[PDB]
Amino acid sequence: GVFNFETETTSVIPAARLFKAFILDGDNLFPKVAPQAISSVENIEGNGGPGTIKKISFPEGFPFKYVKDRVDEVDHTNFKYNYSVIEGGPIGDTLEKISNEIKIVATPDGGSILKISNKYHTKGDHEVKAEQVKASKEMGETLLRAVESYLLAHSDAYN
Ligand code: NA
Repeated sequence: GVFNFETETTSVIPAARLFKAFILDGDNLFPKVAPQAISSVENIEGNGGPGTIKKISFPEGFPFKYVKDRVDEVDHTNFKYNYSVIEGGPIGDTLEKISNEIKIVATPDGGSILKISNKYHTKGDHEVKAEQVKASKEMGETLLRAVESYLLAHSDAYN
């Protein structure tokens, strides 16, 4: 079955720039700006669009060793990005995939709002509980703030 979770968060970075950096250039940025969160990102196959598979490895001591994420859809006009966690980490005999949707919208003050949906597709009769969702939110927030700090400090990056 499916467990649906949603959250929103804010950024001080304008939407288009944040989408170009945080969403479209994570493979480069996350290990650079948040090395204590992400040890590496490997592109396994594909050229960036639907179907691209990346292997995201976590540092030693983290709960999970890695996940593989698959890009589902990329909307450059509306700053929407869909991807799924398809292997590793929590994926296995209790959990088939986690499908995610991110949308970034501009705010009049020159920042943005990120709207995030996470849909857990379980196998069998298993509950997706609060702690698991909190950890994913914490990871996302950490990555966002690290990219935000980098973009504030490197004004010529991603214009
Ligand atoms: Na704002």
